[PDB]
This record gives sequence, structure tokens and C-alpha cells, in this order.
Amino acid sequence: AKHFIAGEWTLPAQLETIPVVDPSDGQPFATIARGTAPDIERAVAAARDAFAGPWGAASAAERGRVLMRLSARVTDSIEELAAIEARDTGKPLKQARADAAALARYFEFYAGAADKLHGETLPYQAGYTVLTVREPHGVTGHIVPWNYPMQIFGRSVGAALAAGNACVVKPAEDACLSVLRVAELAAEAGLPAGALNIVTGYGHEAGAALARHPGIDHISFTGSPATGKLVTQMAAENHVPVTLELGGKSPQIVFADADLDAALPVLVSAIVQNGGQTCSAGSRVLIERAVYEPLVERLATAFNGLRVGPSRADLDCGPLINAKQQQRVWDFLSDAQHDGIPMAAHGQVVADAPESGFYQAPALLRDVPPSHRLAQEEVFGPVLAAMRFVDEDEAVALANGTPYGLVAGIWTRDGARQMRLARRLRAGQVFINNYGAGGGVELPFGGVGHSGHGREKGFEALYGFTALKTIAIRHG
Amino acid sequence: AKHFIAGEWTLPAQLETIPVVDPSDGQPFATIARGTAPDIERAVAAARDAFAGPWGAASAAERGRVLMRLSARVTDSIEELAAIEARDTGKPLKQARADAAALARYFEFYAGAADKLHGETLPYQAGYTVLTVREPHGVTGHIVPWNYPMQIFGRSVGAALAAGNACVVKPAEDACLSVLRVAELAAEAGLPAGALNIVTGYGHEAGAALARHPGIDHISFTGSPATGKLVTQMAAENHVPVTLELGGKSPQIVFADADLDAALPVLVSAIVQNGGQTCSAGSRVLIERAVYEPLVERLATAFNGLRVGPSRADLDCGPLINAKQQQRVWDFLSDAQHDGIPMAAHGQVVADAPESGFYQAPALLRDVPPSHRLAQEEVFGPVLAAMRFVDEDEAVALANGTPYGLVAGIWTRDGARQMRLARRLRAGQVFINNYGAGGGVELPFGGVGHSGHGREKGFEALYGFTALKTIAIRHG
Amino acid sequence: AKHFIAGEWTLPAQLETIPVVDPSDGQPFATIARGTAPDIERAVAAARDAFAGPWGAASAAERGRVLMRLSARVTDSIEELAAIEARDTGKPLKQARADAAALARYFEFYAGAADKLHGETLPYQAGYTVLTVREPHGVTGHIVPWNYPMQIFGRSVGAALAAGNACVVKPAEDACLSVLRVAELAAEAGLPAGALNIVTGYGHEAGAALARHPGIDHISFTGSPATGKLVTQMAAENHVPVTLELGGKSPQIVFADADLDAALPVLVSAIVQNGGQTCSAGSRVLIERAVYEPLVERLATAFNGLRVGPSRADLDCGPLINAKQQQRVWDFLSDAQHDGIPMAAHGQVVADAPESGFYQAPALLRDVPPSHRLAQEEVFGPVLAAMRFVDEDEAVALANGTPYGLVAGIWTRDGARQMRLARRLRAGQVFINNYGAGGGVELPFGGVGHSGHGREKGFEALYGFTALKTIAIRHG
Amino acid sequence: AKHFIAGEWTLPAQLETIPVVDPSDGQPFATIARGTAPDIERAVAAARDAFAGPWGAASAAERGRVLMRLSARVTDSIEELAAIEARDTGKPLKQARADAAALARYFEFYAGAADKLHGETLPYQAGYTVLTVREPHGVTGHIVPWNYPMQIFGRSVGAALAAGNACVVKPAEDACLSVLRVAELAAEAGLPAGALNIVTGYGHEAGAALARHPGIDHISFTGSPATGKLVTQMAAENHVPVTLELGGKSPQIVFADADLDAALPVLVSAIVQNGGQTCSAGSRVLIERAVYEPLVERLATAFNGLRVGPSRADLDCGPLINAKQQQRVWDFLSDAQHDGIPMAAHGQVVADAPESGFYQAPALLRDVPPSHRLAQEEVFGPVLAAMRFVDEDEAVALANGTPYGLVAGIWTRDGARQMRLARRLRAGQVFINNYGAGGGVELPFGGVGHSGHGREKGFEALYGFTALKTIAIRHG
Ligand SMILES: [Ca+2]
Ligand SMILES: [Ca+2]
Ligand SMILES: [Ca+2]
Ligand SMILES: [Ca+2]
Ligand SMILES: [Ca+2]
Ligand SMILES: [Mg+2]
Ligand SMILES: [Mg+2]
Ligand SMILES: [Mg+2]
Repeated sequence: AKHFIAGEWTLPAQLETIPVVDPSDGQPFATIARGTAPDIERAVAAARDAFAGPWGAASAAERGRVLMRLSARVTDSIEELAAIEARDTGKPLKQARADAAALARYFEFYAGAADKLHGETLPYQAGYTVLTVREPHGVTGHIVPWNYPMQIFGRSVGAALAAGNACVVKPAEDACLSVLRVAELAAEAGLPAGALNIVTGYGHEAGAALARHPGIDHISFTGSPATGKLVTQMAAENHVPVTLELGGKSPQIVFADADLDAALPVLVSAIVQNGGQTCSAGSRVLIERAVYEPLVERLATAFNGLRVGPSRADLDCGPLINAKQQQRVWDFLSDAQHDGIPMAAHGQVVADAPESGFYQAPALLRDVPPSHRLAQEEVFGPVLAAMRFVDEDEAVALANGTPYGLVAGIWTRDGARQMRLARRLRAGQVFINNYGAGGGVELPFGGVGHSGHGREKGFEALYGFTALKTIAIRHG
Repeated sequence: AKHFIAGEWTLPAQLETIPVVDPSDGQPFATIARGTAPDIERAVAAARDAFAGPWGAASAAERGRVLMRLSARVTDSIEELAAIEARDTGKPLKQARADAAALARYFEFYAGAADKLHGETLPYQAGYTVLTVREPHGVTGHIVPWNYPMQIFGRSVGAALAAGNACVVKPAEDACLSVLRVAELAAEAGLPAGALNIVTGYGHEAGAALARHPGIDHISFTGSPATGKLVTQMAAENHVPVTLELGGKSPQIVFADADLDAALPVLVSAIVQNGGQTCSAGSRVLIERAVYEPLVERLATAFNGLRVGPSRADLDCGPLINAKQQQRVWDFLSDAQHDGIPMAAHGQVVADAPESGFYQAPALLRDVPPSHRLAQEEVFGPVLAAMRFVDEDEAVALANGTPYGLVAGIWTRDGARQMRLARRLRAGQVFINNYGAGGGVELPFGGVGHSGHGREKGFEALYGFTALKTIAIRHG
Repeated sequence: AKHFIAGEWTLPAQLETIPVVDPSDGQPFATIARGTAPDIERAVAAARDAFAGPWGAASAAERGRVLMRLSARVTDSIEELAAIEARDTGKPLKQARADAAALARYFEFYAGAADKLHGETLPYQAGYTVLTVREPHGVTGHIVPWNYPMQIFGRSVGAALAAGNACVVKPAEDACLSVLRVAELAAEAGLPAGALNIVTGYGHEAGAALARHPGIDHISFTGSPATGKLVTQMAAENHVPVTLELGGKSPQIVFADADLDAALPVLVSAIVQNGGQTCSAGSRVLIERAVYEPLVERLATAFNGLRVGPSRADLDCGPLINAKQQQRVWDFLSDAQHDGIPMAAHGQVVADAPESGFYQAPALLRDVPPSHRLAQEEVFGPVLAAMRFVDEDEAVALANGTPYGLVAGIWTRDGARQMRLARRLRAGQVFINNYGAGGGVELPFGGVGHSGHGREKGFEALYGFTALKTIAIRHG
Repeated sequence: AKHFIAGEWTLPAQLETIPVVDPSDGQPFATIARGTAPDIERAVAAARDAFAGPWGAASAAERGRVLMRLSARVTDSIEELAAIEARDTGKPLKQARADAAALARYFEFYAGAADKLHGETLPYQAGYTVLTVREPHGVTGHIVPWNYPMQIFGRSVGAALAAGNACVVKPAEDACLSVLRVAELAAEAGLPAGALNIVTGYGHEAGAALARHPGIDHISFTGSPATGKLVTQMAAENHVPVTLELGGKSPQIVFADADLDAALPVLVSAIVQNGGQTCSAGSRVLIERAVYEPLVERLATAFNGLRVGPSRADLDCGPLINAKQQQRVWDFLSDAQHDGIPMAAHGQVVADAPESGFYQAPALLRDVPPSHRLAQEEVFGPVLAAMRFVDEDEAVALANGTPYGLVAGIWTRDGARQMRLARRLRAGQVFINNYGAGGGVELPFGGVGHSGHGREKGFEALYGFTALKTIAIRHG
């Protein structure tokens, strides 16, 4: 149980550890270092040295080659990383393999982006030459959650490194073993010691210490709105900018002229993937009245066949990350049952699934009231809420009727309607007749309102990890 | 003494006023509405309706013409606005006129930028078309300080309007009469009611109510770091992004091979302008040892010739904004004198200048210790701190040695040295053989560290006043 | 009867003028100077002095203000300019007014684009700073045709002026009076003498002398493919780049699910406007078999009700530009008739329309073979060729089955189909459920294949009128 | 002796060949295929199939992976490629190796630019969404000369492939063996058959057939101005755009305050590299009068120390490409000597150098008249023309005084003068206190005047190998 600081695995200052639990059987199988304020201090110091040293001395093209080599390392180590991630997060091996493949894709994409991050030359007064350069913030802080340790890591650190920053990472205490191994791969790729630091530990300890640290120049946060609020307010003490990738209540909007055959599998996977433990999960399906009942029936058909089991069983769902989250999903379903919200359909936990595991079957509820907590708050489970609308105006009103605004899905044949809704919908991403089929590495991702602010993924991410400097030359 | 809400002049909800004081004589000559939370509520309400209605229905090109007409109105009203601004802020008529001209330039520039704010189409999978659109936040909140009411209004509101946002403005209680008149010009120019809303009042009342309001989508702040911290933390409750344009300790770096004849007047005006009450004021001059004593003597002679009087007198410098700021400057100078920091030279207030006025002659101090409070903290007065350096390395160390990082000036003939230093210096702007060519409307402005974060002015500002939406179309 | 050179109206070197004919009655009412090689020499030399002098010294922002003022003068002179254009070209007064308004819009758009034409800073080796500047070619040559003298002038020259070039224009001998007046307006607007030079005359004289002149740095050509070929080959002697805006055979693609009510008036206007004398005129309509006969019937009814008469009569259509072009249209129709191609319907020429005028009623032909001359060659008359297709594949095959690739229209409600075809169609512009909008000033316009190459209109045009200079600084 | 068409090596149509000559000894050692029109026809048809099929179906990201793999293959085969290039061109093995590394760098650079070539979304009218897509031309033609077969193949084909085109290449009959080998490595890299086609042969046979072919959509030419003129006029028949990378007379401007110690080896290498057979070779040095004589003598010593021998000997310079070019350089030297132009110094050809080789010692001539042919015409040999200037004005006048305008070098310590001159110089690239740097892959390259037009290298090149399509959607 050691942190990764200055290119070496180092013991926690206060020498305490945190258990690593396999959510498939709920049993500990490893430990991580319990990071504290002195651990963060050592990490920032190392990151500062690397940025002001070798890594910062590297050209963008040189940073790109390191990132490209790292991408190859991840690709060669897909099965190894997929095993670690699946055992640690609980997701089926098929999804953990996809996450590893996506991780290598992040590094590959940004590897080519490094030397193509351009500034500008601006028209100005006579005898003047104005140019702008996009420089790294310096030391970037990264808070990575448990639902996608590798994907969000490659998303955040991959862009920050490409921008020329040195990084300090505080991954989630419920899943972070994959991140540690990736750090080893980065060292093998030729990444200078200190350019990437990992401090494991609790959010209120290691995470809070990072957000309060004056040695950080920029913070990339992914997690709950409550914690995002705290991190922002903590970082404000040092006037440090924070990107917020928070939760969401993303709607699927289905009209009567939609191809329900091609829409059905996507609607299911959008809420079943990673057990619904995804910020951009399609947790709401809004159906035009004409096809409300027919689509619910198809959704009911699919959900009834879904099965939940151990990660290694590679079924539709694995277990949830822990008991606390399992109880949270239970509370949503229990409340809904009390309020007379009909459960249209639900999956099943396999009989041989470990009792000590935290398993929850996918659930499809219908006739959900728009104002009801189930349709307003993020469940972070495989629970889909279905309700009807009468026209485009109500579709828009319902879709934007929650405090969240992350992603939205539009399913209709009419092209004019497609682009028209996409403009009215409040979301960082709008998908038309799909829902993030590809990895979405190239697609800038982020929310509005209580889904946070800022954009990561895509080329756009590099702008958030750099700060513009304007140079004005008077030469006559 | 009224607010400007929904295109009409409205009495404050609680019917109380705040005295408007001419700092040239320290006497009240007008009153403003003491804005409170209900006033902010109505302002945001009006902005939201305007954004969802007429103003939001307007195309980019249509918004541009509105700003262009406003630009012409301001240009025609330069003398009128300059008289109001100078009387309220205390700055000389020459500077007050320049501010109004800059205000017109902001609106002129952004008028042409409105329909040229482009999104992107991104390479993606086969059968896919990916496009991005840069949409306004919606309702933008604007905190405007007293030192440059018109100029900062122009860069903030001008960019926000061009981006398609509806604006709620809380200008400074110490000076905001010019902004109120600008709002009328906007109405004349054809800006729909509600698109621009002005709520006067105290920062801890009206200003706080803005920062707390959940109906605002983005905040543009310009002021003290302490206040900027609070505003950020207040807005974090609603996950509202805040741009921070804070203070600075901007250095002038002079080498032995520099053109002292050309540098000398710029070194002076950079700290004399607006009585040194400027975020990016050149409050530090770093001189190479070889020319340290000669340049100090020339700076001393120049400072002795500076005259301070009433704003109508239109001299080198006017009074400070109030007694609280005057006392703050006194405390800096008294502490420096007690610690044995020699005052090389100072200007003199003219005899007939009102005793009740808040006059402070520009002061030149030498041999200032880098770690001393005079060289570390922002004075916001006409005080220049002078010290020497041996080489480029120490110049960089001294320049980046404060918590601030907003603007830096480089004076040297060596071309290689110019660019080499510009890369090393920590600042949003670096000026080579000049210092703010004026008005720097096209030049993106912003700080690092305790100088804040984010960028305003120039085309780049539009990216801060919009949010990227990605649309992924699966069409085959 | 004089050229516009160096800010003054100067007599030609041959003094033998060219008649200006009103196509409404075929009678001359004015004269233009017959420019030859010596007239071109003085114009290029004048523009060279302007680019090296006052005009080249102006900032990008200063150039914008000139263009904005010119926009205002055109707007103030819409009636006068439209009167001239209508009398000279023959187009109905309503279309002449639109041309003038579009001219003012071009100047307005590029007035705001001037100081926003950014270059880049490129990531490079350590100790280096690489910046790119987009500098004007110098002296640009402009060949402007007779069908849209004002709009194409504003398109071509308005962009070249914003880019910072000085212009030498050779407008069409069949219609150029309006351009001469605009040149006066430009002078009144504050455009330096020599920045804009107009040399009237025959294409094989003044036009040929312009394309051959070594003093020109860039040629903007709009006209026939045969002449564009010759101009390119002539300019090849001086290695001068030429943008070729040539004709087309732009198809309108209508599917069975399209809105025929919304499509029908656009289908008609797209070929009737300016008497079909438009490069991007919708000269083909491709209809799905299911709605082939019903649409042709409605098109036939629409065409039978069309009225042609003198320009001042302001009917659906005016006369053609001259006898040669009238005969050209006659040849096409006569050729089609003899090949058994049916004429579904035709318009009406008013009985009191002057016999000496060049009138041609709009003609609708059906069942046109795809390989036939009528469906392959540009008519430049109000002639629409109708045919059917069975599926998207044939629709694409037919649409891309001519040497031309300029504009294409897609009429259908199927969203996926809209985007599918748009990517497959070989054209510079693809319109979905409209045709040409909407002015199209902001829309980059150009062709592929025999429709020419390069792009004008929109912001993109500035790249065609500038050349990239890369400055690589080694500073260590 | 075969072409590379449709992924396999096929025999010539007429089965005739061309001798491959080693310029070191002027002896034949291999043969290339004598390509004619039918060979070109099969090459274009193959490229069309690849573009309409597999290669065109590849996503931008997929194209990049092939390019990166090819980049790795070139790096793996540097020694083999360097040996082939040196023996075929005559350049020293050291330079041929650098050419190989440059080739790998081109593929690496464009591999990452592939999925990052963005289009735009443009602000337009209400109810509209406008997007722009940058599409490949389709089939691109590439004329590659003999001086830098690998490097020019890299910048031209690498960009075209990254842009999504299929390529038909006609390399120089004097040196094209390395290009053939690279084609194999492309196939090994996974590049689909037909995506890259190589047709060897004489320019008046294979080259002319390529330039005239209507199946080509875009021509990338690098060679003599005379041939560049023909190609343009040949392709003008099909309205095919041609990028002209032609020769130059690039000056080095040295002032009295310049670092002569750092400048001296660069001044020499810039003209000595590849025996002066470089379009952007520094064939002129302009020296301020104060340091004219000291620098001439300085350059004289350096030139006198130069050694010329066989390529394998790996000295300062190899032989010229053939007898024709050798005679050309001899004619230049004869005229200069006959006109009394003094030769300050010259290199040394080893006395035992192969008599049947085409060797030429580098020559430094002084007091060269600006109007003399040696100072106006491109020699394409290791000849440097030295002259003096009084001030910056004369320096600019002399630098821009030739019909060429490709690259320019500025040597001075004064920063203002650096940027001031950089704006005044007519060139595609301006280097400050360096010249060409290293590789210059990221630096957009191109000329003005008789240096041609269009830009290649850098990210900018992608715009030259794509065409802009605009899609205007009316959706309400
Ligand atoms: Ca775990
Ligand atoms: Ca006041
Ligand atoms: Ca006429
Ligand atoms: Ca016939
Ligand atoms: Ca050879
Ligand atoms: Mg928010
Ligand atoms: Mg900060
Ligand atoms: Mg063709």
C-alpha cells in the first residue's frame, strides 16, 4: 500500500492503509495507502519539480510521443488492466475490457493533439505584433471517481499531460487499483518522474487536502454535486479554477415516428451499462403518447431477460460498488413503490450470486410523475423511469425540468425536429438516433446547471487545461 | 435613484438610497437606489424572460447591429459620459474621455464578432456527423467595480450581449452613475427590455444577492481577491461558474540596453493612470543594476513634476475614490517609511485642491525589499516600488515572486531576451517595449494565481460567455 | 465614359467608348470606357501605390470602419443603385433592390471580420517561438460578370478590402454601371485613392490585359468555364493564383415524403430568379417516382402563371441580358424539342413588352434524359429540366452525374436521409429543405469540377485573399 | 522496373525502362519503369476505386493509425532508405539519413492531425443550423522532384492521405528509388490497395499524362517554374487546382549587431546542403556595410575549408544530380567571372573524384550587382552571392528585388528590427536568428511571386488537400 510520488512507490506519511473490496463477494483482497495532508504535500512538490524540470522542458511533440507509447502500453496490457478494473469496480469483464481500450484511445488521441494546440496572432495597431500562447496551468489536480477509474483517468490526465501539465491524482477509495498500474505503464512509456503522481485515500482526507493545496493551479473534478460544491469552495481559497463533471438525469426522448427496433437496445444499454452507475446514464425515457405503451412493453420484455451476477460471470450487470450505494438504490425503489409508481419490469440476480455481494437487478418503472424524486434525482443504479408527453413543447419542458443537464437522446425520423429539439435541450451533448455509441473520446463532454460546468474529452478539453497568455510587441 | 429593470426605471423594493460622492471635494451630489434581494430577483426575472423571448430570438447578426448602434451612441455621448465618469470616480477629464472611447470600442469590436463566433464539426465514425455549437449561458451576472465603470462594463456586458446572453449588472456603490446612462443608450440603440438590467447597491447586499441567485448561469467578477473568493463560494451553491478578474502586482522589467527615453514616460503613466487604482498597474519596476541608479533618478525627477488636483482641473492625477482607500495607501507609505524604505520622490497636490478631497500624490520608493509588504501586496494607489536585479534569472524570480500574476512589461533591445522572458513570466499579458497600447480591447485579459482566472476582452472572451454543446447525428 | 483610377475618373487611352444597352428595349442609353492594356497598367500601378501607401498602412480595424461606412452609404442609396442595376441587367426592380441590400450586407459582414482574421502560434522545438500571419496578396484582380454586378462585386471586392488588398476590377461590358457608382460611394466612405480601381471594357481586351498583368498577385474570376480556363492559363504565365467561380447544373432533389407545399415556390424561384441567369440556379429537379407526376403537374401550373416583362414592370421575370444569350436559350429549347423532350409548361411574355428587348419565358421540360445536353449543360436561362428517380442511390448518381458541382437542394423529411445525401452530394453548398436561403452572405460559396475551385462569401473568403507567412524565432 | 498500382507491382504498358544513374560516378546501376498514359490511366482508376471503397470508408482516426504505423516503418528502415537516397540523389549519407528521419516525422505529424481537421458551424438566421465539412478532393496527383524525393513525398502524400485522398505519384526520373521503397512500407503499414500509386517515368510522358488527366481532383507540384507553368495550364483544361512549390532566391539579411559566430555556420549550411539544390536555399547574403568586409572574409575562410567528393565519402557536399544541372551552374559562374564579379572563395573537389561524376565546388562571390542574373536567377548549385546594404530600407528593397519570394533569414540582435523586417519581407517563411531550423515539418511552406502559390507542410497543408462543403439546414 504505497503512493506513487516522484516516480517511486512511497509509504504513506502516517503509515495507515485502506481495504480494497471486491464488490462481487464484498470481501477485501488488497489494500491502498491512506493518504493524508503530508502525502499531498509531497505529491505537489514532486509535480512542481517535474513541471519546472524535465517534463516542462519537453516540447509538445515530445510529450505526444510519450503519450503515444503509453497508449501502446495500455493496448498491450488490456487484459491485465481489465482484470484489475473488473475485480475492483464490479463491472462485467466485457465492459472493463472496453474501458481499457477506451483508455488507450484517450492517450492515442491526445498524443496527436499535443503539438497541434495552437494559439493565435491578433490584428492590432500599426507597428505592433500581437500573439497568444496556450500554456499549461502548471500543476493540475485530478479527482477521479470509482465508476470509471481508467476512462476518467485517461480523460483527465491524458488531456492535462498533453497540455504540458504535471499531475497530482486522488483516485476513488472504492476503486483505484487500475490507476496505480497505469502509472507504472506511464513510467515505462518514458514519462519523467514527478509528471504523474498518485495519492490514494479517503475524499475527506486526501481529496480535501488536494483541493485546499495552494500549490495546485487547476483542478479537474468528477463526482457528486455536493462534493463538487465543497471542492470549488475549498479551491476558491487559493483562487484555483475547478472543472465540475457532476451527475445527471439524462432523458431519452422518443417520438411516434421513431424506429423502436433500433432504439430498444440502445435505451436498455444506456441505463444497464456499469449498473447505471454513470453520470450520463439514460435514466429517463420520455415517450410520445402514441407509442408510450408499445415502447414500455418492449422495454419490459428486455428488462425481464436481464441478469445480474459476479463480475467474472460477465452478465448484463455486475454488483454495485458498495453497500451504501446499494441501500441508496433500494431507497429510491422503496419510495417509488410506496407512492404507487408501478414497476413495469425488472431483471434478476442469479441464484449462485454471493450473498455478501451488493447486487441490484435492473428495474423499469412506468407512469413516473415528473416532479417525483425518482424523476428528479440521480439514482446511480440500473433504474429506468418512463413517462409520456403529448408534443415537442412538453418534451422540452420535461427534459429540462430537472436541475441536471448533461446528455440528451433524441429518437425521431423527422430531421427538422431533430435539430430543432437539439437547440432547445439543455445539455452538453445531444445524440440523434443514438446515445454515445462510440467511446466519445473526440466528443467534448460536460454539463450545465447542477451537472457542473466546463468541458473535458475531445480537443476542447485542452483549452480547460491551458491558460492564454497574450504577448504584445511594439516594433514600429 | 432607481434601478433599471425590464427596460424601465424602478424604485428599490425597500425604498432606500445611497449617497453619490464627488471625491474631488468629498461632497454628495447625487443618490443611487440601495438595491436588495427583491430587486435582484426582479432583475433576474426580467433577464430570463428577455433571454427566452425577444433577445434570445434575435440572430447573431441582429445582436451585432444593436451593439454597433450602441457603439455609435456612446461615441456621440463621449463628452457627456466623460463628465459623469470623472465626477463620480475622480479621474482627470482626459482619462475619463479615454474610458468612454474604450467603451465605444468594446461595443464596436464585439458587434462584428457576434455572427463570427464559430463552433466546429468533428471527425468521427462512419455514418456519423458531429457538430458543436457555442450557446450563451443564458442569464449572466456582472459585478463591476468603481475604478473603471465604463471600461469594465464594456468588456463584460459587451461580450456577454454579443454571445447572446441577457445581463444582470451590480455596479459599484462608489461609482456607477456612468453605467446607468449607458443603459439608456442601449435602450435607444434598440436593445430589447430585460436584456440589460442594472441594480445599484452595496456589495454585501445587492452584490451578494446576485452571487447567491440560482437564476443566474454565469458570473463575471472584477474586484478584490477577498470579495472574489466569497462570490465564487456563494455561486458554488448553485454550481454557477465565476470568472475572476482580481488585482495584481504587475512588474516593469528594465534592462541596461533598453530605450530609457521611450520607457520613462510609460513607466510613469502605468502607475499614475487613475491614481494607480488599476488592477494591472505597473506598481513594480525592476531595473538591471547597471542602469538602476540612473533610471531611479530620472523616475525621481519625473515624479517630482507630477501634479494632483480636482478632476475638472485635468492634471496628471486626481483624488482617490474615498477616505477608506486613501487611508489604506497612507498605511502602506507609513509602514514603508518606518521600515526605512527611502521615498526617492513624490508629486504634489496643488494648493487650491479641496482639503475635504481625498488627494494622494504619486510616490516613488527605492531599494524596496522583495519580501516587503510594499512589493508583495496591492496598494491600489499611485505608488511605485523600485528595486534592482543582477540577471534574467533574478528578474524572473522577482517578477513571479508575488502571489499575483496579471500583466508584465519588458523593456530591452535584445530580441531573444524579449521572447525568452515572455515565456518565463507568469502573466495573462506580456508587453514588449510598451505597456498596454490602449485600450487593449482586442487583447485577452486575465490573471493567474491570486490575480484570478479566466479571460476577458478580445475575441477569446466570447468562449467564457458561451457553453459548448456537442451534437452527434447517427445517419448512416 | 471614364475609368476610375487612383481616386479620380480618368479618360481611356483609346477614347472609343462602349454602348450601354437596356435589355428591356434593347436600346443604348449610356456609354462606358473601352479599357485596353494601358488602362490596366495605370490601374495596377495605382493599386500598387495604394497597397504600399495609405491603404496598406491602415490597421485591420481602420479598414473595417471604412467598409462599415460604405455599407451605410449603399443602404442609403438602395433605390438609386437598384434603379441602375435594373435598367442595366434587366432584372425586375424587386430583385434589383435585394441585390443592393445584399451588397450593403457584404460590406457590413466583412467590416466586422477585418480585425478578427487570426493567424496562429505553432508548437515547436525548445527555444523557439513560431507565429503565423495572414497577409494580403497585395494587388488583387477581379473579373465581375453581368448577372449580379453588385452582389459579386461586394462578394469579391468586399472580402479583398477586408483582407487588406488593393483592388483592380474589370466588370462586365454588358452590365457594370452600378459598380461604377459603388466606387464613388467607396470614395465618400473614406477609402483611400487607388485602393479600388474600376476599368470597364471587353473581356478579350481589358479583361485579358488584367489576367496577364505581372503586377497582380491574385485573381478572383466569376464567369464561363471557357474563359475561366483561359484566365487561369494566362495567369499561369505569372504564377498568379486564380479563384474560379464558374457555372453549374444544380439539382433539386425531392422525395415522396417532402413538403411539396413548401418546396414548390422555392423550386420555381430558384430557376426563375434573374431569368435563370445564375451560376447556382436550380436547373434540375429530381423527383421520386411516387410524387413525380403530381409535382410536375403543380410545377406546370406554376410555370403557366408566370409573367415576363420589362424591368420596370417588376413582374416574375425580366428580359435576358442580350441577343446572344437569348439565342443560346433558344438553341437549348429547340435542341430539346427535336429530341422529343416534352415541354410541360411555359410562362407568358406580356404583349406590350418591347419587341427589340430580349425576352424569354420560363420553360418547364419533363422526362429529360440524364445523358441529354439539356440535363448536362448550363443553359443560363429560365429553363427547368424535370426527371424521376427510384431511390437514394439513383438520386445521388443523377445529381453527381454532370461535370458541374456547385449547389444542391434536398427536399425530404427523413433526417438520416438528409445528412446521408448531404455528405454524398458533390457540391460546395448543400441545402436541406430550402435553397440558397436567406441571402447567403455568411455561407462559403464555390464549386468542384467544372464549377470551378476555391471559396468566396463568408469568413472563409478571407483565406483566399490572404497568404500565410510563418515566422520562426530562435530565442533560446 | 515496375510501377506500384492497386497494391501490387505491375509491368509498364510498353515495357520500356529508364536508366538509374549514380551521380557520384555517373554510372547506371538500376532501372525504373518508363511510364506512359495507359499506366497513368490504371493508376488513377485504382486510386478512384480505393477512394470510393476501402480507403474512403476509413474514419479519420483509422487513417491516422496507418500513417503512424508507416512512420514507424520508415524509422525502422532509415539506414536502408538513406543508402538508397544517397546513391540515387548524390547527397552525403548524413543528409540522406536526415531526409529519412524527416520522412518519418511527416507521417508521425499528420497521423495525429487526421481526426483533428475540424469544420465549423456558422451563426445564421433563426430556424437554421449551418455546418461546414472539410472533405478530401478525392484523387490527388503528386509530382515529386529529384532533390528531396523522400521529404517532398512525405509532406505531399502524407498530408493528402491524412486529408482522406487517394494518391497518384509521378516521382522524378533522376531520383525516385527511395519513393518506390516507401510505397512498399505503406502496404506493410496496412494502407489499402490503390490508396497510394507510384508511376515512374519522364515528365513529358508519365508526368504530362498525370497533369492532363480528368480523373485527378487536385495537383501537388514541386519543381521548376517553367514546368510548373505547364502543369497548371495542363490541369486548367479539367479545372483542376494546382499547388505550385517552385524555386527561389532566398536572402540572408545580416546586420552589424548580429551574432556572427552563430550566423556563420548557418549561412554556409543553408547554401551548401544538398549542393545548393534546394528551392529554399540561401543563395544570397545581404550584409550591413559595417560588417560587410569582416563577414565576407569570415565566409571566405569557411568556404575554402569545404570539401566535395563522392556521396559515400560523406563530405560537406556531394555531386550534382546530372550533367545538365552541372552545365547550368557552370554557365552562371562563367558569366559572373566574365562580367568581373570577384570570387572571394570556393570549396574543394577532391582530386581523385570520379571524372564521370558531376561535381561542383561551393563558390562565394562578392560585390554581386543586385540586377545581375546571378542575384536574380536560381542557380540550384552551391553558389552564394554576397552584397552590402546601407539601411533597413535597402535591405528590404534588395530582399524583395527578385521575382522570387520563398524564405528569408534575418540576423540581428535588435528585437524591434526583427519583427519590423519580418512583416516587410515577401516570403512564405521568415526565420529570425536561424534558417530552416530542423525539418520544418510543422512549419507551413510556400512561396509568392515566381516561387509559386499555396502552402504545404504543417497543419495548414490539410486545407490545401481538402475542399469546403457548407450545409444549411432549415428546421424552424
Ligand atoms: Ca473495490
Ligand atoms: Ca463617487
Ligand atoms: Ca446593359
Ligand atoms: Ca440533339
Ligand atoms: Ca539517380
Ligand atoms: Mg453550473
Ligand atoms: Mg488563480
Ligand atoms: Mg474530373
